[PDB]
Amino acid sequence: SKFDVEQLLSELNQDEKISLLSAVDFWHTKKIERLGIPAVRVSDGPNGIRGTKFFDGVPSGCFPNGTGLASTFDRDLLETAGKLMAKESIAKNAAVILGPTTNMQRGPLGGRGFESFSEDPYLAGMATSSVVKGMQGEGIAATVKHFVCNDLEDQRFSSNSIVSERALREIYLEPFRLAVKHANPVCIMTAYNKVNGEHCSQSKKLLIDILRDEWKWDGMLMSDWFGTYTTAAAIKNGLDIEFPGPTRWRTRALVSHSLNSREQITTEDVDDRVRQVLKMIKFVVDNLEKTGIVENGPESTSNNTKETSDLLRKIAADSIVLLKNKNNILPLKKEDNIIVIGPNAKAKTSSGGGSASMNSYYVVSPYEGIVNKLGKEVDYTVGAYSHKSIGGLAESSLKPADAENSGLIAKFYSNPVEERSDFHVTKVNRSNVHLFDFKHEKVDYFFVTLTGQYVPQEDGDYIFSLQVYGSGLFYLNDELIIDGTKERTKKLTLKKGQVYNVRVEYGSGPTAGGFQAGVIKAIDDDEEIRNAAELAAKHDKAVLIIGLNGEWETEGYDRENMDLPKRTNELVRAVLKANPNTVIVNQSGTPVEFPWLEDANALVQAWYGGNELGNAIADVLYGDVVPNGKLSLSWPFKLQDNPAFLNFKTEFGRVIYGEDIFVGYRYYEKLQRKVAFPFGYGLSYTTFELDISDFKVTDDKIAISVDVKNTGDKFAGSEVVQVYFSALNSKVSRPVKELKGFEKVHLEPGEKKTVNIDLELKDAISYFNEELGKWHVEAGEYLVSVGTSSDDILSVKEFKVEKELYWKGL
Amino acid sequence: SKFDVEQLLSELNQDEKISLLSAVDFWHTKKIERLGIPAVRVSDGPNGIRGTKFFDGVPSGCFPNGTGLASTFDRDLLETAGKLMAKESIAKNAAVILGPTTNMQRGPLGGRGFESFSEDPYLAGMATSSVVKGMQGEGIAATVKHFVCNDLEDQRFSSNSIVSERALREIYLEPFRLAVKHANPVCIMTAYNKVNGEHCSQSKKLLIDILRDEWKWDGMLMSDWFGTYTTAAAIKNGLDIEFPGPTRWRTRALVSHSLNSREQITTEDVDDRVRQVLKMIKFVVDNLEKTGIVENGPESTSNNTKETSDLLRKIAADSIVLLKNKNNILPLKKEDNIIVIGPNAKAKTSSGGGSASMNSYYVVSPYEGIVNKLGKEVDYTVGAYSHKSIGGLAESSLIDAAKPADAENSGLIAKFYSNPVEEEPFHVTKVNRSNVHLFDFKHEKVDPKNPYFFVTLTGQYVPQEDGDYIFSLQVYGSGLFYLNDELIIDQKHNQERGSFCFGAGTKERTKKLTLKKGQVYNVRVEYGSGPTSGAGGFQAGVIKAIDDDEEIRNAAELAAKHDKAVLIIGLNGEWETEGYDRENMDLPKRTNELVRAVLKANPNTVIVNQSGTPVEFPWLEDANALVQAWYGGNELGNAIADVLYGDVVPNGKLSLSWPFKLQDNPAFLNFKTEFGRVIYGEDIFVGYRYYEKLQRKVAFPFGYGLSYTTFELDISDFKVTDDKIAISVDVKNTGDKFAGSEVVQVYFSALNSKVSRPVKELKGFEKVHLEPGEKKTVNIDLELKDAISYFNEELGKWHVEAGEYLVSVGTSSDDILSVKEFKVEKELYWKGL
Repeated sequence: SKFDVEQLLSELNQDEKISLLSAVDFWHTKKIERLGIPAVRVSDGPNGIRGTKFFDGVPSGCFPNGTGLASTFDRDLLETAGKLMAKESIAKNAAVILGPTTNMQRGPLGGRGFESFSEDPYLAGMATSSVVKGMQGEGIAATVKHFVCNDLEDQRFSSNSIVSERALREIYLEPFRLAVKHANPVCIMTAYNKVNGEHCSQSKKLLIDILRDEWKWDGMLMSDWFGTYTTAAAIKNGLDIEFPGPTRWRTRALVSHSLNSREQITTEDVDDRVRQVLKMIKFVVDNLEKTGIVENGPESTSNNTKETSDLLRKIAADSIVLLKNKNNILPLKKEDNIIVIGPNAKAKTSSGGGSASMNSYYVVSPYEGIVNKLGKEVDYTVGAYSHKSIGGLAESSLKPADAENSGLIAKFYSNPVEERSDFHVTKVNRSNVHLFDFKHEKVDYFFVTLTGQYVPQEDGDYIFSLQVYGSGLFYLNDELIIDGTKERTKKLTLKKGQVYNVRVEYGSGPTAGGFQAGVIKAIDDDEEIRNAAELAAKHDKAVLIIGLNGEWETEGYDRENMDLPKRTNELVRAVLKANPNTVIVNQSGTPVEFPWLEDANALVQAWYGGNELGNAIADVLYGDVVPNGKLSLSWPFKLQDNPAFLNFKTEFGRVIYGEDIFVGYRYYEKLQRKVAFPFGYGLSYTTFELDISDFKVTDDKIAISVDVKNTGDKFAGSEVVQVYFSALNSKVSRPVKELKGFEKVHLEPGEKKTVNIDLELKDAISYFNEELGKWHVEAGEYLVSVGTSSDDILSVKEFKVEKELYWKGL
Repeated sequence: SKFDVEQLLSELNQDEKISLLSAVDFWHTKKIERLGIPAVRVSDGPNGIRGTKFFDGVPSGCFPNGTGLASTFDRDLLETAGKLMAKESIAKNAAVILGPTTNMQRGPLGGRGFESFSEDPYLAGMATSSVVKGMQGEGIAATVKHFVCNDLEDQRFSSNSIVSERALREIYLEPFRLAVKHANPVCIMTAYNKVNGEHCSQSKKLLIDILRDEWKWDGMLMSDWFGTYTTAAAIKNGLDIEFPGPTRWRTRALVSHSLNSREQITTEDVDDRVRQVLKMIKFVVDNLEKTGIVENGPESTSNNTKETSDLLRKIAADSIVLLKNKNNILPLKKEDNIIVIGPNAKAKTSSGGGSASMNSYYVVSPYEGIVNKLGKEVDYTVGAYSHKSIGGLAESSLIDAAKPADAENSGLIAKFYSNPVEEEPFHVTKVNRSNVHLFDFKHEKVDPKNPYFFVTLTGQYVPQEDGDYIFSLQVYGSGLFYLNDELIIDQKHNQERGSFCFGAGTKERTKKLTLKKGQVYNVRVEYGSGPTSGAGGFQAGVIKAIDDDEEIRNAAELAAKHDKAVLIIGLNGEWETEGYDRENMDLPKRTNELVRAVLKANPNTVIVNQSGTPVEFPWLEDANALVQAWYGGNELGNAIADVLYGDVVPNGKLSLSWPFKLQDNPAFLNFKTEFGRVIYGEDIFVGYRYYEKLQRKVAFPFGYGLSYTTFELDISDFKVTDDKIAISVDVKNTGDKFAGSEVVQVYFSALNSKVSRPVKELKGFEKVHLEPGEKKTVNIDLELKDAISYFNEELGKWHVEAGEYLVSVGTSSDDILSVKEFKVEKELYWKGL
């Protein structure tokens, strides 16, 4: 190693020390050439590596979203995914990934519920631990986020999560505990919200008492972006580095003046934070030979290979959960006469919105995956629209027809169209132009002239669209058609083949920024539903693709309800009536109500599948991948059944975690409230059976062997063995049972394997004793329940525990 | 009138509100043109108005220093001083003055002890209050400072004044209480320091619970400069405006992010601070017709007039305190044969150092004063030097030693560059004063957040004597001193920290050279500002080396050959300055040896001492005539003449105890910031309250001063109502030659209190002018609660205790001439004003 933390700490002067406590820009820590300390690049996010730009982003591999990844219940595969994320990161020259995410879906409506793993803390913690192992094994630093209780988006910079120490310990801190214990993440990012009255990013209890004194974790803490709220407290209380730069709270003047005036912090506080930042740079520098990361290096698409594609396709396929399949409707045969219908059928809903999304090398739509599978054109009808806003203009705009004449051209200007006599130019491929992290020499106010030609493909009405932050004007054929803002629309009649001129005059956010101009073919909503029904009736099978998208589920706001959008439900009822052998494929990051569920004979949950989403869906539907995912989340019938129904809004600045330890399936089992599909549920195209085949308990370990067998005679497949524990005679209220182990096993038809699950008792059966402030292994009788979902328990074993244990730590 | 606080507060958007919460620059608040809110200019200081810059500043009227002003014991005159200060402030187009200063000399060694009024809170309060009424009666806003307990300089940004509530109330808050009650200052400035663990500038206790809730004062609080230490707690806890700009703690991002994240503050807190700023603005706006202040106006010398000069001379003459006068050495007569001797005789020591200082119209030295008096040359010898550092170079140099010692050719030329010497200068100035003070230096090419620049200082120096000269260099930043393009002084390599620049810059470095009379020498100083390593500054000096033993000999022998020696000694604005405290109470260098030898040679010597706070006079027993002149401003030397010659009959009384020795003082062991703190161990026993309680004799007691006449007084009426005390005092000038003023001092004592009290406390005073044989009756009226209360720290209230009380009337704290007793039947507890 050429990197010595303590030596450096002893050589840095005070100004240099202060300069290490904030990032330079959105993505980079501070270079100190004098001492051989490089700038380190970080990059979002948990489902693929975006790089240093949103607008004009270098393309990258988008992975399935977190709740889909967790539904694999496959540690090895999750490790493989983190290794591939590392390779994706190296290709962007980012030494640290801002992921994975592991907040908790205590209710279903969280705007970032798609982005984390699981309502279960053991599944969330092992998924986290597995991704981090895979990232860090390649020499790339993980950042587990957001610590802690950032479990909804509403007013997140100020929201006070008010939560008991028992629920804080057992549910919210637990996946971080597990990640730390098993994977040692190099970084953790603090949340935006408060916990019990105190912003996480200056909470000594969280940042120091727990992470440092109790858990002995020696990583680096960074703020979420702008999630610092004081100068001195955050430094005293354990926040190692403020992002993004340029610093707001930690200028040289603010910090040294606090030091020199004996206001709250000491030079020792500052050194403690600089020391953690140096340990993080030490990991990066020690790994440079292995990763090849170039300081301030170029960003490329070099990881866009067949190997990456096939692995993304596998990870997406195994994420998929088969929820219903009556009458052997699935698998489809390639000779089936089918029509594909639905608002998501030709959509590319690769991810949810915001920080975790990106510019992909490509996304295969579900329709394209089915055309690719069948090797021919497939009958289609859209059925219904379900977009939140109109986009699609850049994606369908331009003589030549080239894939390089494709889109719009953006020409940036110093002054307005209203006053220019007669600096940056960019080929725009997506209608949502997101200028937040945009930078140029001639900018801090700037203006944009967005141009191209649009050619309608059908005769009739088209609805043109524009949204801005916060100035623009939309021109078609040099006539003004449309004057953060609401969506404003103009409907106009056009003609197939005819070329129109699109011109958007935009002014920057002070007039950061952003805008979207879109267009869509208008339809008759009633007629298109009748048409899909009529068509579905005339085919053997229909495949109906529905769901939400990255505008309904997005960082920045929570969902208002659990409904499917617009006329989706009406569409589905009409199609099911016209053809009962319709398979429904749903894309969403979190649950949606299916009111017609009783009539749906085949139903597949695909999540948001990333670049290969549509091929993975085709793989499952045709049986080339046998469905093998299980729900990482409870799927209640109705929003009102959920434990957080009444407290999932920031009100008077707070959110009371009223259900306490009873989150997700812990709530439903305790109430005996029936759900549409429970935690851990998923079907296959084959049948399995299992039995505990050996069992052994000591004073400190539990060892379980489980034989699993594929009893079908046609498909090979994987089953997920899930191991739950129950206290049968505790003095303390607990959930009916708790997931503490799982193993995934692949089995040829007729094949049998034995899997082994070994755990310390303290891992299996502790609850957090709030009054004593300690975890407790309580003497008494316990049950281990082994099954293939939280309900489908197939084999059980009773055992006694005589030796008590109180513990803290890992 | 058309300026409506609540209307404007309703119309400002959030960004404009935040912009009002800090100053734009060192001296102005935020213009909000669309609402007709102008930039208000504020200026230092408590003893005259500096204007907008230290370096190259516009000349001004310097008054005598606070301790001098308080020594007049004259409310009318002090109120008249405030009016003249306002007129001065109008000439600089400053609508707000940053003064009076009224921290407390709990010990003698405070760097800014000169700057405040008195160790007695009654005198400190009544002086403050008089000066504020003077200023505000002319429509110029006062800023009483520094609230509170900024009573030494050492580590003042972090210093924790640890003080009981009773002492805090009776001594340190008290002059503020009295100022608010009688004068209603428009503003108050918060101190740099902490009080019982909390920075004054974010102390809810001080800034809200006491200022607002209990006293109901409604002015505006401003921080001392850079003395804000948080974003949200300072806003929540009552600090209305942060100075200087550009804002550190209160950018739109820090404030709006705090608000939007529900960190500490709400919009209501921000509105409460903005409201108070608006009220200060409204005072300035509603007085613009009367004052004629012009927004961002020019700064003039238009008040440099005879009327101003006469007033300053009078104010200075009445501050002087006659301390000893045996054998009628004084008044001096025109036909006395005299020599003037001493380090301060030709000195211009008009003020103490720091933010109270300024560039003067002129200063009349004591020597010049005695010369103006007689209308003829006066014999003189220096006797000894007592400078702390060597300046005097810009003052005695020329730009081109070929052309005459012109206005335009006298001094040095300073060129300012963006890069070091090793391009056209962005700024060029003619320097007259050796101390180049860059703290508020302003320029388009200078980043206020990182004042990075270089100075090339040049000119020519011609010595008027053969011999050794001692050149000198002092910096904050970096500098090289070349003489004839050869390096003579290095202040670039291995700097040591010393006294220069409020104790932040370098120890003085020097160079002894032998020079030839009339020979022309090229002075070149190359200087790098602070960030080169605020802007800071530097001083290049030169002085004539003298043989110390020899000069003492020469002074002694000369004194023997005259009827009378006039020996002028003391300290100056470098020994006594903002930024650091004095190390000891000693007169500097060889002063005391000079004095001893001069007194032995001619016991008919009058010693005149210039200091802001006490010095040990170890030869005292042998000094038969002794005058305390303080620092007397522009007219200091004409005022000293006036008093020496009996054109003004000495009428000052000491505003401070003057103990024999440093170790006698209450704060001997706790006048330093140690582990960030200062424990106020003497509690309420400060100044004369201490010496009297210990029965410890001092060289001169609080309230003491002599006249060239004698006086006698009687209490001729004394009445107590349930509510008020009425005292009449007959004062007679019982001499036959000189008219003069006597200062009647009224003290009270609680005789059987349950609580330890001081032996007695000053609660009233009147100054009365009497022709020989004349008699007058002065009337003193006062409310009981403000005369005999103590603060009951356990109950958290002031307490008029039942029992017997004594009133003492005299002409000093140690010269009581008449007493009366009264009984209080019923106790009262009270809070507020």
